[PDB]
Amino acid sequence: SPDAPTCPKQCRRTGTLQSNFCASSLVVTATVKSMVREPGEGLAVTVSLIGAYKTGGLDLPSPPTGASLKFYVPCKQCPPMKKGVSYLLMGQVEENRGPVLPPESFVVLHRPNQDQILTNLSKRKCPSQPV
Repeated sequence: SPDAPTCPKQCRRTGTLQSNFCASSLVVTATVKSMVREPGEGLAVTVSLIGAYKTGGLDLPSPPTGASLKFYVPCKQCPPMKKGVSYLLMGQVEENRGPVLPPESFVVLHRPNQDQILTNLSKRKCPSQPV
């Protein structure tokens, strides 16, 4: 979504896990291999795809998860992450640049409970059905 403005001072997260999973156009789990500086207040995180749940913009290869990516973070301040640790990345995709991880991304360390939840969230439809 190439409608992420200048990096705000906000360095915090909001909403529920379900809320944010259904908001995010990209939902995956990975371990940070490396971190490299990027344009503006940005930072890239190099990862090796530990799991995937929603990838509605990546033409992932024939074999699933077990490939490398660079998540573009336009804010080095937050959401908090670390080199050499495992995380849950809920962000968006750019069908031009690969995965993007804007400041409205839900990032927390990878847990088995969370994994089993997001897997069930991809199986079930997002519970938000209006008229």
